[PDB]
Amino acid sequence: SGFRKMAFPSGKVEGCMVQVTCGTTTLNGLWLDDVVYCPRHVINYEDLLIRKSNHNFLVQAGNVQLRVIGHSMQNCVLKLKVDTANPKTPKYKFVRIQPGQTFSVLACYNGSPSGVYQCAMRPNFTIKGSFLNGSCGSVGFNIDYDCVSFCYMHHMELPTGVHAGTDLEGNFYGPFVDRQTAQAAGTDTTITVNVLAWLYAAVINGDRWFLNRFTTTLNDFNLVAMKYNYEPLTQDHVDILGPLSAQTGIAVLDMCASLKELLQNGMNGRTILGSALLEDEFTPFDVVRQCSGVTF
Amino acid sequence: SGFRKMAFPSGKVEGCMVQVTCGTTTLNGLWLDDVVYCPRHVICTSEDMLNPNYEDLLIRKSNHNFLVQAGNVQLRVIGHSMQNCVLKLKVDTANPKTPKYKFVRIQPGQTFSVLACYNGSPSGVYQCAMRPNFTIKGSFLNGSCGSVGFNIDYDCVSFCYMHHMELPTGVHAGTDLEGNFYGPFVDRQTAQAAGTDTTITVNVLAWLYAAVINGDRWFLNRFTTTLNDFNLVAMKYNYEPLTQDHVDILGPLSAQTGIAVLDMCASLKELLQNGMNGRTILGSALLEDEFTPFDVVRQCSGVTF
Ligand SMILES: O=C(CN1Cc2ccc(Cl)cc2[C@H](C(=O)Nc2cncc3ccccc23)C1)NC1CC1
Ligand SMILES: [Cl-]
Repeated sequence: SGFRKMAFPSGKVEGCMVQVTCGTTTLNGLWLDDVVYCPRHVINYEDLLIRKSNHNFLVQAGNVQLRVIGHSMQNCVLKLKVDTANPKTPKYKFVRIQPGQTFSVLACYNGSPSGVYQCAMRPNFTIKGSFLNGSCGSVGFNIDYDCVSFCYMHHMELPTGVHAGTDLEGNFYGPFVDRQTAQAAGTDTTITVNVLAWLYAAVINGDRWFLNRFTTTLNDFNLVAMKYNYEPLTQDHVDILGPLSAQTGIAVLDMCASLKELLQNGMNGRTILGSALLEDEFTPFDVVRQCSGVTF
Repeated sequence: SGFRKMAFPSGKVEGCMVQVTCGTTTLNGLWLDDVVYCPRHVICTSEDMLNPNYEDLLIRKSNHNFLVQAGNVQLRVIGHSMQNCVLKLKVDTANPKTPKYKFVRIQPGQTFSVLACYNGSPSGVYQCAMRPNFTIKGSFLNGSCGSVGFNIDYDCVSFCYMHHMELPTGVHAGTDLEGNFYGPFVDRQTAQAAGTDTTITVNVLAWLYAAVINGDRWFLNRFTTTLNDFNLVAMKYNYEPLTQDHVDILGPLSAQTGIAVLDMCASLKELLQNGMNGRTILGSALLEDEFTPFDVVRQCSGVTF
């Protein structure tokens, strides 16, 4: 029993965190094999980079100084070729995630991991994270068996306190650029498929007060959801919720009729899984993994 | 900016997780140096759980009855002893990944990270607090027994909890690493229930100071309160009594924001009376109590917004 926001074990990622210093700027880097990946703002980026030599970049892995032997740029990410391969390099892939997908964040300062937390890529491409100055280069990841899938690298904080960053190939999530300008996060929406998954997790944990005898159509549900700034629910979302629907005996459009009633009437002093708000940072797969016991 | 429930990086603890099998039971163990620590109920059948005599069950076992697995490698048990509700298995190999560590017993209200495991394999990490009723609201399934709670302040791992059982309400009970249970619980399948839980007042206050640090003051008022009057109101909402120690502990956060502890206590009184009226505090519609004054100072900036 119990339902917590759970992050993946961070150990395989801790063994890759390094400190990168270029002049007066100090941020975090990801050391995989003989390459260190970090935000390019550590340094017209081609004009700034052409003026630098390998020794201008100071890379620290624990107490050991790594020697930079080459450097190149890929989108908004700087790739520093080092003389030593990381002996703690795990099996890994670079993956780009979609909004609504969740991931673990290992928050670092001066190449030292300080905390781990779980979060989701919002529909507006921002992440509601917890980062202070020096956190740049902290990474987001998922684990599938023994393989680490790197999906995010922190670049900046927006004026509303939310965060923006890139995939590990330097491509930003959202319409953001890596520089000081007037940029704001778009209006956010609720990840509907995630709220439904969390309602199924509540039923699995013995919370059924919100269930009713009604069912609805996908069209009618989307007309109501659009009015409460909820993401449209697609047929793919309904298919993805199939296993949870079969496990609890509550059809997806049966659970949508419960969500519609919670949206129009509220919770009325009651909570779901200890929460007074409808939770959207647990995907269908997270619910199945936390209520099954998948290990790494 | 931002305020998340943050767990400590789990790597130092992952390198200590092993699988312990005794007969038909399989649970998790903590391998530190040449000793593997695990719940003593690993020597029990489901039948034994009603009235188990652990001394009688243990005297009938030999070293080769305990199977310990560290990854793909089988560890050989060379000794065994019981310390309260934990079984200590002496192994022939010291753990090369043993970090710097201490065994610490925590008090209710204290927080810690939990590395949830099954078959000696870590599957997830989360942050939680020791409730005033000595239970933990965790997320554990069958096979999680032996999963551990810890803090990693500086480079040292402080082990404070080992999971032993789930109570009928879905909450969890366990011991410190010396086998002493937190709360009036026994590793016996007995009619035992968690006492009425209360809100950790000093933690809610700390979290209200964290909201003021991150720029939110809508909940503040012009009133103050005596400590006694605050506790008379707090007891009516099932909040833990706030002691003079709690007020002293909140000293640095009070000095950083310019809001006296008893003035923040007055805001808490008013929040309990009125609710949030459609507003949230740090993205929450409920008053949060699983962040200590020490966690707030650790996570939040030193400069107030
Ligand atoms: O199904 C049982 C059998 N349990 C009896 C029992 C009695 C005393 C002691 Cl110390 C341990 C135990 C085990 C125990 O409580 N294990 C577990 C731990 N953590 C989370 C769980 C989640 C689901 C199932 C078992 C869990 C086995 N009871 C549980 C109340 C559902
Ligand atoms: Cl303590």
